[PDB]
Amino acid sequence: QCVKLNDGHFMPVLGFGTYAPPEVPRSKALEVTKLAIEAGFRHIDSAHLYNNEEQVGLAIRSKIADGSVKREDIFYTSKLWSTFHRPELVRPALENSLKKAQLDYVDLYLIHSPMSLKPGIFDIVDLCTTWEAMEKCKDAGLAKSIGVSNFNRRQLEMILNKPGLKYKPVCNQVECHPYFNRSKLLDFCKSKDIVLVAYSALGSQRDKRWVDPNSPVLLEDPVLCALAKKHKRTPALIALRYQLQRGVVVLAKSYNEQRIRQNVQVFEFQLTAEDMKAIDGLDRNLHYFNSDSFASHPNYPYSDE
Ligand SMILES: NC(=O)c1ccc[n+]([C@@H]2O[C@H](COP(=O)([O-])OP(=O)(O)OC[C@H]3O[C@@H](n4cnc5c(N)ncnc54)[C@H](OP(=O)(O)O)[C@@H]3O)[C@@H](O)[C@H]2O)c1
Ligand SMILES: O=C(O)[C@@H]1CCCN(S(=O)(=O)c2ccc3ccccc3c2)C1
Repeated sequence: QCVKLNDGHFMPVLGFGTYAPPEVPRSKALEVTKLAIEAGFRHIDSAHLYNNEEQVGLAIRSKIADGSVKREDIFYTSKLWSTFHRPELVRPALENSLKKAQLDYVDLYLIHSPMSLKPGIFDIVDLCTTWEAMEKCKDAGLAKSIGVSNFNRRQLEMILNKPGLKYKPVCNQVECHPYFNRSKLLDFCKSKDIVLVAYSALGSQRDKRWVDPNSPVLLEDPVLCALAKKHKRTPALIALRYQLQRGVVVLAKSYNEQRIRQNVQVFEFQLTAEDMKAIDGLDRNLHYFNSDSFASHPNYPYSDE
């Protein structure tokens, strides 16, 4: 189960999310990534931010070297950090991510966020010049596909309307779940053959640096719980399955053996139209990442409602 991107490459519709907070040792990323691939995840999501590209690359290479998968059955993503928006900085950051991971190429490179930062407080950078630079990475074969993350609709339109555009973004990876379902943005992405990829699809890690602990816990929601009991699955599985039936590619982070295996069960059952409607009724503009440290950035994405 893959979707065709708008540049003719294929992305598997379920991905493994690799971020863990700095309190978790680096070494854990190697082990869970292996477990992920072993349970059947073929889409692995990382970034320069995560400080785990070496372990995620090792895990991938190890599962190739033990014969379980070829390179080409793995879809590996990484992301350009926000200090590296000036265009001359883009290929070197990708080359850097490739060497940490000890791979020849990434299946996908994303701009991690539109909120540019001084290299190395906010920066002002024409993100069309960043994008041109992402295109040259694809033309060089350093990334199979290129995309954006944390763009709102108007920020997407800016790239799509660029003079001399060579490659549209293949996807926009944004926060997306039953409390913040992004359906207007999803409709716009669909009208342009851009894949929406959902992060914090299970309600996020609730890290105190960015998430108010008073916020409702997505996986305690009573409608997801009732649906879980109706289907004899789990609330995580319902949140995951909702995204696939809306045409959304979904990430799922877990560092626990049993949850990793449970999550691939999303392929084994269906929700009804009435189920999908009950879930669409939970939407309440709740973006779990909600911090003073970005909220007044000039290109804050949630300034467009
Ligand atoms: N582009 C961006 O700016 C951005 C932002 C956020 C995240 N991401 C990407 O998205 C990935 C996923 O999002 P996320 O990190 O926010 O976490 P998430 O996918 O919402 O997961 C939330 C928590 O759910 C738990 N979980 C997973 N499966 C479960 C299950 N079956 N039952 C109950 N708990 C379960 C995990 O805890 P356990 O580990 O204990 O199982 C995890 O800490 C990230 O790791 C990263 O790759 C990108
Ligand atoms: O990609 C991930 O998993 C990271 C998790 C923790 C930090 N973030 S991040 O790039 O600093 C970040 C922080 C705050 C944000 C607020 C609104 C939207 C995106 C954000 C990304 C991404």
